[PDB]
Amino acid sequence: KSDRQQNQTRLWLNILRLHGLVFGDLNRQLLDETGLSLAKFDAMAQLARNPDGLSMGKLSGALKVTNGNVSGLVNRLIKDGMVVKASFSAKLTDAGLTTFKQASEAHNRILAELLRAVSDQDMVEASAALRGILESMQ
Amino acid sequence: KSDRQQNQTRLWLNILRLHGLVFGDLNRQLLDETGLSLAKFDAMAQLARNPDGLSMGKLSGALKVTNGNVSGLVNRLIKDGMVVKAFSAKLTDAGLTTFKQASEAHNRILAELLRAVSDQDMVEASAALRGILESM
Repeated sequence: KSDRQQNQTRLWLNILRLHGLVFGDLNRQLLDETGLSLAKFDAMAQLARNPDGLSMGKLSGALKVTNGNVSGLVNRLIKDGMVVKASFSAKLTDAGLTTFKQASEAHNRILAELLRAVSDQDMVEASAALRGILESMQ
Repeated sequence: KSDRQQNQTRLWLNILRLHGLVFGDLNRQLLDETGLSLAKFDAMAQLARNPDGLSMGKLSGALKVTNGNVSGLVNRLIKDGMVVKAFSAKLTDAGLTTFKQASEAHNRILAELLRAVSDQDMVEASAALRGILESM
């Protein structure tokens, strides 16, 4: 293995470690506090940003967590009374938007708590490097 | 709102985004070349490291791919003949031959996804990510 292959192995394993450590706890705590999944919270965030409504494809395209069988994810949200159901454009119910703001508060508190020992410098440097990686992947 | 809160959001969205960009394609391609998914490959890696096997709790705690179902995963690997019940699981001779071929494929496919990415960006991300992980 070259420096480069070793660099790549290491990087991806690190992303997977941080991703897993944050996701499992964020998800389990968001559920306990709010009864919302991270996958659910994620979908609602795209819709709260877009109050004119989003189609299944554009919603799917905007998700930060991959899938949820997107329509099956939307189906759970409709049954929960978060997304309106009277091709489909998805909008938060009035109560979905109230829940979203409370859940948004909870989400950022939980994340802050998970990262509470993490230094600003490490976060700024990880982020500037990951943005560089992303940019060059186009 | 605060600077620190923005940096945490920015970091987490970046992690999600790079994981999303890599995961789909690496999984899809690894499947077509080897018959293995990332989740399967990841479990076999932990087992590769521990030749006598691992309990379900230890395996679960060692998986780097976020799992909702370690028994179901192990069970699929047992139907494949990759893993045997040693409850606790063990890599087979076939599982170890497959895992070795499958690493080459995995590494080459990851290399292709990351083909435009500079060594410097990778070195600095990984150093910062280790800092973060140790802190936690």
